[PDB]
Parts: sequence; structure tokens; C-alpha cells
Amino acid sequence: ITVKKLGSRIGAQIDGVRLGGDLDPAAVNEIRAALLAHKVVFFRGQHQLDDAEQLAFAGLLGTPINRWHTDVTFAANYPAASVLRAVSLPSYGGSTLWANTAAAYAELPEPLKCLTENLWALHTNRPDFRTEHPVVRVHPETGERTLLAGDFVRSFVGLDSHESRVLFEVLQRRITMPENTIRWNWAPGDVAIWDNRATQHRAIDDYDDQHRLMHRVTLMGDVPVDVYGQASRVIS
Amino acid sequence: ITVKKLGSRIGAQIDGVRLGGDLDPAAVNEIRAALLAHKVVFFRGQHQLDDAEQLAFAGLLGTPINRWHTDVTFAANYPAASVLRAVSLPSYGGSTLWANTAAAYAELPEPLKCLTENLWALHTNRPDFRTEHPVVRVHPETGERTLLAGDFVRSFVGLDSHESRVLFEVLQRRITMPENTIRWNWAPGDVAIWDNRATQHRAIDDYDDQHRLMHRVTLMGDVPVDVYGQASRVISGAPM
Amino acid sequence: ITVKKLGSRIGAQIDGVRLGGDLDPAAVNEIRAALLAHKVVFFRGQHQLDDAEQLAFAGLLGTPINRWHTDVTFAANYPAASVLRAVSLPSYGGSTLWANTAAAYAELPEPLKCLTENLWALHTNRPDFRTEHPVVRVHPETGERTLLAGDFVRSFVGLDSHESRVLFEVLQRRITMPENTIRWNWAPGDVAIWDNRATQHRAIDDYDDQHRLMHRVTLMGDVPVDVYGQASRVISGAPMEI
Amino acid sequence: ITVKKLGSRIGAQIDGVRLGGDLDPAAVNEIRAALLAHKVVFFRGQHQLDDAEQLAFAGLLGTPINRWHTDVTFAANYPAASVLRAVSLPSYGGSTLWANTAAAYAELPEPLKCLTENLWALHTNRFRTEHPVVRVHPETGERTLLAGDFVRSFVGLDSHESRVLFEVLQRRITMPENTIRWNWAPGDVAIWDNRATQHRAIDDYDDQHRLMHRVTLMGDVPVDVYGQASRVISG
Ligand SMILES: O=C(O)CNC(=O)c1nc(Cl)c2ccccc2c1O
Ligand code: NI
Ligand code: NI
Ligand code: NI
Ligand code: NI
Repeated sequence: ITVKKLGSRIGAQIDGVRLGGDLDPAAVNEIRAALLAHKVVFFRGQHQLDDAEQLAFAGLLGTPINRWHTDVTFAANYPAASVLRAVSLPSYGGSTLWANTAAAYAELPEPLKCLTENLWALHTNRPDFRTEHPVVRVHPETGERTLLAGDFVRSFVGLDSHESRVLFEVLQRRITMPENTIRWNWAPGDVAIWDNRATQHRAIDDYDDQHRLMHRVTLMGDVPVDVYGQASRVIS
Repeated sequence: ITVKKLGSRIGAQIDGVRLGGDLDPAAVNEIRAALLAHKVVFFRGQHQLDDAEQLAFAGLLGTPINRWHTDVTFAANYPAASVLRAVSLPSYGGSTLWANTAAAYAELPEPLKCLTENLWALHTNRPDFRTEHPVVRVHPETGERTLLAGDFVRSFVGLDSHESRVLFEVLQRRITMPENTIRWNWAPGDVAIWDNRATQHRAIDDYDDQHRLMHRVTLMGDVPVDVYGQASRVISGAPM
Repeated sequence: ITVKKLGSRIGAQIDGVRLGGDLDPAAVNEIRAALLAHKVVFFRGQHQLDDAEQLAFAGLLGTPINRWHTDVTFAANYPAASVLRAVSLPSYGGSTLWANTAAAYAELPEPLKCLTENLWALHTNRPDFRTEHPVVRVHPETGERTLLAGDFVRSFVGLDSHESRVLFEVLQRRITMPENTIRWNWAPGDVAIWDNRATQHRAIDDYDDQHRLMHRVTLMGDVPVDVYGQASRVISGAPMEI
Repeated sequence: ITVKKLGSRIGAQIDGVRLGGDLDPAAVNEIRAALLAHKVVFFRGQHQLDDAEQLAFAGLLGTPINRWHTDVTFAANYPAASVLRAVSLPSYGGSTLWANTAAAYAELPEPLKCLTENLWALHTNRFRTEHPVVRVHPETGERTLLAGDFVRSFVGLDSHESRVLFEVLQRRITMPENTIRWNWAPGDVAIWDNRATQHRAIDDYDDQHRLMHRVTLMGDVPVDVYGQASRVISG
């Protein structure tokens, strides 16, 4: 079970594993360890997988349930991870991006850390769901500080509309800087696992009207907490 | 001596005082108190003041030496205050703007305080002066925090070009909010005194190609210190 | 009747006129001419005016009915001008800002004219009025081109959120530039008249929470037309009546 | 001899051709067509190349001489295309991005076309040259956005506006749907049309070594839609 490093700050490929429900404990711990470290992990050659096999494999890692986003951040208890499989890919394009929000934080100048540590964003959906998340959250498992932003961010608490947009785009520019991202060229039998609590992702609509079907199993999450132990606030 | 507020966050007009080199200590203590409190103070009908009589008066406040700026912040020990007198005005226009950078800091959300308190800016003169000032200085006399920025800020330390211009303009917008500024319509024999340690100012070129003349006496200042007690840093040049 | 510039781009003071319904028709022509030329005009020491006499004077100019805005641009036929009179001023502060959107357009570099001439904007009251105005309207009387924007602007047609807000701030920066504005220190008896088809205005809340009250009389305006001659489009809400 | 589409707006892979001076002109015409259509073209498994044989193939196209840029736009007669080859790659990362500035222009809302057609940018290195923001491509006749990180300012606009409009343009240009990210493998060769693209290196390999051999071709002076050519300030 080798783990190939793809990029300096994000992405790893994992060889010598056949994803499925009947897997070894020691194997799973290598996967989680690689997931937490590299934020998104990839599995080639997984042509054995159907839905039920992918769902059973997800059950080991946790509890099963365009533009840059963390999935469902308008909700308070937003997903921990996702297992995504290709079933039907187009003849060209259809690649996907991931960004490491843990490394994003780490590389912030200390002034911007000061800012973000104490900053809170209003996440919403465009049935109206509203959550105030901290822009910085501590990762339950790794204890890493990770920026929490993305396209569900409506505004920052306290700041006016102009300041919100401007500061928002400042963070996203760092979060999605090419060095801090990985772009995956999907082939059949590929499976990506990403930590939704330390990443943003983005689909790319570069395959025209071609069909592109994927199968996604999303693991259960938990309410974020900032560096002062403050958890997220609900409204709607 | 009576002092009248002009706006809620800045400006005061002081009557009952003829400015000159020979003034009562108690009176100059009331002027300074008003200057520190209101950041800019205006004197009507000071027709007796010529260059020499102005220079004298300024010497009771300290030691004698268009875009929103704080005067000469590309130097480490930039001036504390200035006395500006009108002599030849235009027939219309030619007002001047002042911004209270102390009230600006106070109005900030806590997130932007965190930022500004720890943010440091490189001020330059496009002689090659270069100075790393804090974005927040503690005022030597009032102890108030004041935002230190303006048109001499080339960049912020640790941030790139884009982040800099972005945050620069975010700060300047809050500083130059109309409610945090005052526009002075110059009449002849008007004298303005402003605290350069707690303000920005801007001249308005709305008098076409008419002649304009003012007389400025600028006072010696000290090196700023951040909220932790760290001084500004001379990269190039020498103190004033 | 004298009319005095208060600035190169905007503002003028008019003295030598007792305002009221019994005004000399030739004097009204000079008022109107000044208003169109200088965008906002001020009268000092008009202590004789009241609600009734102001409304009467207004009727000679046209038909009667904080942050930078043109008045009620969320409607299609937004006012042509307004007459504003002080009744009760605070002891300090309370000054008001005007910006010249005609001068603003004139100063635009050619590329930015290309953009603005061809740019439309959705205005809204944040009742549910929603209107697509041109960012440049041709002025009925003067024939001048004026930038039409302000705080009611929600977005620009054909452009996404980021682009819209970015370009919006580009224009507002030019409009509200100090050179292109005037700030009025209100005294009792002061009256201000401005052309709402060629200006934005902004109240300044720099008087804490002291008591302030003005009285305003607003005139009827027409629907803006772009340089090509296309008129503003109503999406929701009725035009202004009376 | 086949050419495969990599993404809707940009990117092509050309398989079944050995690059070098020893190539049928008929193949060169099929390669040039792809380069003009797809803006960047990729050759897998070109293990048998070297500095001499890359240069010979570059001559068949024309006349031989990190952040989002078009190469050497501070110059006026800046390059037409480049042939880049991997000689020694890091163990991980080292990818490169290309953006299609022709597709960028086409996607613009009509108001932004008004602007960009009439807009001019001062390009510089930290030489100086005033280029049109929209150039007409000499071969294809397509209108392409011309910007990148050599742009200091736009002619007639102040610093703030220039800066703020610049990011509006670059944001569209570098929109993922308009780009391609290439994972470099041994013996890979890319040719890109520098007149219709931007490119960006990705420094995501810590302190590792990515040696690349580039061969750049001669390119003519840009012209705007009105026919006005670029003005040189500092030659
Ligand atoms: O005092 C002033 O600056 C004049 N006020 C206005 O033009 C004005 N405009 C609008 Cl759109 C509103 C809108 C709502 C309430 C008061 C308003 C107002 O006084
Ligand atoms: Ni998603
Ligand atoms: Ni100055
Ligand atoms: Ni109004
Ligand atoms: Ni290059």
C-alpha cells in the first residue's frame, strides 16, 4: 500500500489497494492517514466498484448520509468527506479541482491569521438555510487550522457589503492559488476521497453537452469550532 | 476661550483668541487640548499673522522643522502637526479635507482591528526614503490608537501586490467616510491646525487654473510605536 | 440676480431673489438656466418661505408630486429635481453632499465611455420596484450625457456579481471624487435646488442624534433614454403618478 | 496521424508523429491547424528528441530567435509560439496551465467588448510597450485578449481602475473552463500559440528541479480591430 505524493501541498495517489467493504483495518488506517495528510486521495483501476461496494467501503471511513465551494456549508453540520466514483466520463474535459484550506491558513501572513481567526462568515443557499461559521475552524482529528469559505459565503459578520466581497475574494485567491490546488483528469475506474473539512472543490464545465455521470457517497460531519472553542451559530 | 464642534467625529472652530508668539500658557493648553480632542481646529480672522508671527505661535506647540495622505510618512519621525494659514484664495472652490484616523480605528470591527494592529506598511516617496510603519500607532499624548496609512503606502509587509491595494482601499474607504471627515471653506485670515499623528488630509483642485497660496508651518514629530511597543524601522534614508 | 460658482464642476449660490409663487417669469428662466448649468444651486436667508410658499415656487420649475444615490432610480420616471429647505438644524454637522454625474461622464476616458454607453443597470428598492436603466442617459433639456448609478443599483445586465460590483465602484469613485462634488454647510433660511437627472446626493450623519428636519418638494421627471434612444425598461412596479 | 480534443475551449493531443526536421510538410500543416484551433497541442512519447532536433522542428513552424503571463509582451513584436520539452522532471507536481484568450474575448458580454476593443495596456518588466487589449490574430483573424502580469496600467486610466479592471479581465481569461492543466511526463512536448494564450508555471515541488528546454518562434506586431499597431516606448 504505497502512497504517491501528487503535489507539494495537496493530492496523493494510493496504489496496491482494492476498495471494498471487506478491507483490512491496517489498510483503512493508511487511507485515513493519507486522507488527513494530503486532503484528497485517488484510486486508479477500481473497475470492480459498484454502488453497494462503494457504500460499504465508505462505511469503514465514517457514517454515510460551477464555482469553488465546500459542500453544504450553509448547513451547520456539513459533510466530513466524500467518496466519488466515475461511472460515465465524456471524451474530453470533465476534470475537477481541489484546494487545501489547511495549507491556505498555514501560509497566511500573521496579520491575516489575526483577521481570519476572529472573522465569521454568513453561509447561505443562494427554503432558506443560514449558518454563521467561523472563517477559521480547528480540525477535530488533525487539530489543524483550516479556512472555511467558498461560494455559500454571503457576507462576513460586522463587515459591510463592500468589505465582505473584497475580503472574501482575497481569501479565495489564496485558497485557490494553483500551487495550493490539484486538477484531476478523470479516467474510468477512478475514485477520489477528499476531506471536506480541509478542502474546497470545483467542477469544470469543459465538456460541452456531453454526458458525465458520477456516483457520490458523502460521510457524516460535525459542527465546526474556532480557536477559542466557539461553535457555529444557527439562524434558519 | 470658546471652542465649537463642527462635526461629531472631527473638527472644531476656536474663537476668543488672537494667535501670536506671545500667548498665555493656560490658553495654549486649551488650544492643544482642543487640537488633540478634535484633530483639526480652525481660527477665524487671524489677519495679524504674517510668516514670522505664525512661526512664533507654532513654536509654542512644538519644534518647527491631490490624494489622501498623512504628511511625510515616508520618514520614520514624520511631523506631529501643522499650522496652515490662508493668504491668497480663489474666487470659488479650493476647500480642504481632513479625516480623523483615530475615530477610524475606533469604528473598525474587531476583525479589522486584529488585522490593523498586526499589519505593517512600507511608506516611500516614489532621495530614496523607505520606512516600515505600523498601520496602528499609539498617540504619544492621548494614547489613542490611530490608523497610519495614506498615499505614501506602497505595500504591506508579508502581503503581495493585489492583497495590499485591496486592503489599502478597504482602510482608506473607512478613513475617508464623509462622517469621519470635514471640508473647510477657506475665508481670508483663516488658520487651520491639525494633528498629523491622528489625521489624513486632501486638497481639492476645484478652483480651475486660479492662483492659490497658503502658508504652512510644520512641527517636529516622533517615531510611531505599535500597540505592543515596537518602533518604526528605517529601511532607507535618515530621520528628519 | 447674481449667480456665483462654488466650484469648477458643481455648485452655485444665487442671491438677489425672494423665492415664492409671485416670481418674475424671466427670473425663473435664470434660476432654471443656473440649475441646469451648475446642477445644484443654493439660496441664503430665505426665512419667508414655508411649506405652502415653497410648493408654490416649485410649481414654476416643474410639476410637484446615508449613502450616495440619485433619488428613486428604482422607478422608471424618477424625479427631475428637488427643492429642499431647512426648518430645524443641529448645532454642528448635518452637511450634505452633491455630485455632478454629467461632469463625471465627460471626464471618462474613451474606453470607459464605450462601456458605460453600452452598459445597463438593474435598480431596485432593495412594494417591489425593479427597473433596468441605462448607465448613461441623455438629459432632456441640456442634451448632456449623465452617469446613472447610485445605491439603488443592484447589478449590471449581462455581467456577474463580482464584475458588477467592481465596475460599480469604479464609476462611483469617479462620480464622488471630491473635485466633482460640493458639501453644503446648512444655515437657517438656506434653500437648495438640484437637478436629480445630473447628480447624486448624500446626507452626512455627523450630528450624532441631534434633532434635524428639512422640507423637500420633488418635481416630476421623465423616463431616461440611452444615447441610442432606447428608454428604460420596467420589470416590476408602476411609474410615479401625479 | 490524429489530433484529439482535451477540453472544449482549449487543448489538443497529437498522437502518431515523430517530431524533428524529418517531417512531411503535409504533417506540419495538420499540426499548425491544430495549434491555431486548439491553442495548445501536446505530444506524448517524444523520447528521441534533443536540443538540435527540437530546433529543427521549430523551424518548420516559423523562425526561431510564477503567474499568468503571455511571453515577452513588454516587447512589441513578441513571440508567436513556443515548443517546450521535458528533459528532467521532479518526482511530483510541476504541471503547467494554459488559457485561451480568444475564447475569453468571445465569451465577453458586449459591454466588455466595447471596453476591451478600445482599451490599451502598458506592458513592462517590473522595456515598455503600449499594446491593444484586443489584438486581431494574423492567421485565424480571431480577436484575442492581450494582458498578463507584464501589464502595469491601462492607457488613460488611473492605477486603481487599471488594477481593478485588469483582475476583471484575468478572472475571465483564467476561468478553469477556459484553461488546461498539463501533467508533465518524460518525453512530453507542448506547442502553444503565444498570440492566443496565456500560461502559468505551478511552483508546487518545494526545492526540486524542473529543467525544460524551450524553443521560441518569431511573432509580428499586434494590431487592434481598427488596424492600429502597438506603440513602442522603450526599445
Ligand atoms: O437631505 C437630503 O440629502 C435629501 N434627501 C433625499 O434626497 C432623500 N432621498 C431618498 Cl431616496 C430618501 C428615501 C427615503 C427616505 C428619505 C429620503 C431622502 O431624504
Ligand atoms: Ni460540491
Ligand atoms: Ni499634506
Ligand atoms: Ni435622496
Ligand atoms: Ni512564459
